[PDB]
Amino acid sequence: TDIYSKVLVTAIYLALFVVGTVGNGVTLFTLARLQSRVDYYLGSLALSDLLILLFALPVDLYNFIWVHHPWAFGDAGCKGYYFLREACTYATALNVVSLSVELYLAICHPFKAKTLMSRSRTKKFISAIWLASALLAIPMLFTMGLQNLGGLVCTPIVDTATLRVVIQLNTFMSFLFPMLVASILNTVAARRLTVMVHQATIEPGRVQALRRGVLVLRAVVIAFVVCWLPYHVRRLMFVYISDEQWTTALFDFYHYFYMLSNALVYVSAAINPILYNLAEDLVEDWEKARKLLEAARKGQDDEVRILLANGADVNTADETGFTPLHLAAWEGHLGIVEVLLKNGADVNANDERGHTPLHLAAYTGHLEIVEVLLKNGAGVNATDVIGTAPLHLAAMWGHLEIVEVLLKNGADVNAQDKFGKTPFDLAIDNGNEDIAEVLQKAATRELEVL
Ligand SMILES: COc1cccc(OC)c1-c1cc(C(=O)N[C@@H](CC(C)C)C(=O)O)nn1-c1ccnc2cc(Cl)ccc12
Repeated sequence: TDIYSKVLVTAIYLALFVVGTVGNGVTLFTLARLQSRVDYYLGSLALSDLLILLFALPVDLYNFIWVHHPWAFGDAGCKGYYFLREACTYATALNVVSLSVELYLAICHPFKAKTLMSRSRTKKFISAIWLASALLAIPMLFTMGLQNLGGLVCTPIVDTATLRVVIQLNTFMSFLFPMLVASILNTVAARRLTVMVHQATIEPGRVQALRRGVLVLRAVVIAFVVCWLPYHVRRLMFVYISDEQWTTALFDFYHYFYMLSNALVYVSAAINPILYNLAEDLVEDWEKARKLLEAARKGQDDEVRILLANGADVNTADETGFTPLHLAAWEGHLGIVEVLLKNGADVNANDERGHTPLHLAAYTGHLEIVEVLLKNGAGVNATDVIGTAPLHLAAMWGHLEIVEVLLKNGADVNAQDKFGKTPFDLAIDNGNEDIAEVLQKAATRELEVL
């Protein structure tokens, strides 16, 4: 009797329909063309959420919101509707949990993630989820059916006791237990993730990727719970409210509660593509980073420029804490080092061992890179865990030209390490007598000031 309510809902239903159908459609079309196991889950969700908007929404809108009396889809359409709706609630829920499980494993079992996780395994698993959802939905073919009360309505055809149990079961199996598992695992994953963040002078890329996964998956569960709790609460209310005590106050309440509860289920399907965006955006950033470290190590000068331009993180590191700049200098790719520092690479970055790019540049003995790094404000007197300054390494491996370069930029010749050895001492040890003379005079000059 409140027509505005129905009209307002129609607008929102159509809005969620037209966009949500197109959104999930495009997501499936896009995916059709290592971590391609993510895509399978996002494809699984897209499919489940598409089917709800395409088949469930329009039937719901027509024969539950507007036209109450005559059921326009017959006995098959009645049974099918409730089957395909329940199948898709299960699939979506089970997929969302599988997602939080895969993240949890990736975080809390890195060793297992490498071995256990495989494309073939995921394909077989997703097939089981859909099949599990389909089997658990069969009861809806027998529990729901047409009744005449012209007066043809898609109402339960079993006794309330039976109906209360099948739905009570579905609510546990396709929400409560799923969300329980998910929420817990995500919290355990969040607790475990903060351990690995505490290890940080490294800043690993894989950690940063997982860090984001937790944030995305936190949103997915909070989003799923708020969207699906009202729906499940209403269906539980309906089974226990099946007595003919329907006061006009209860009618009014349920009328709006039905509209709102179902609208949020369609919202949950219409936001599904946003998750795809958040996932692909996260995975692409992770992929760009790996490629940047690979290209920097490899020396693919052309690739580096591309990656940086598209938005690859210049200050990424591997498990050990080596940034692309670190590797570029180590492999002696002057052209790359110049590009990285141009795009804003951290000149004073350290690995686990405490080695700045300048350490590795001195070790190898690439004069041109050293001069570049120092121009960009490198730490001349930067020491590692052993206590080795770059001059120590330059002197030890006999790079007299680098030794002169460093001292020019204000290198401390008097610096010592854990073994107490100065660069001059390391030159004498290694037998770089020519370099030692340069350091010998350097120390004597400083004494003259005092
Ligand atoms: C058009 O719907 C009916 C027509 C005649 C009799 C009816 O109830 C016996 C129903 C019916 C069914 C439902 C309902 O919520 N059904 C559940 C069934 C499940 C518990 C299995 C669902 O689809 O989630 N709700 N529901 C409704 C009853 C009364 N007012 C309603 C107002 C609206 Cl806007 C929607 C459904 C209503």
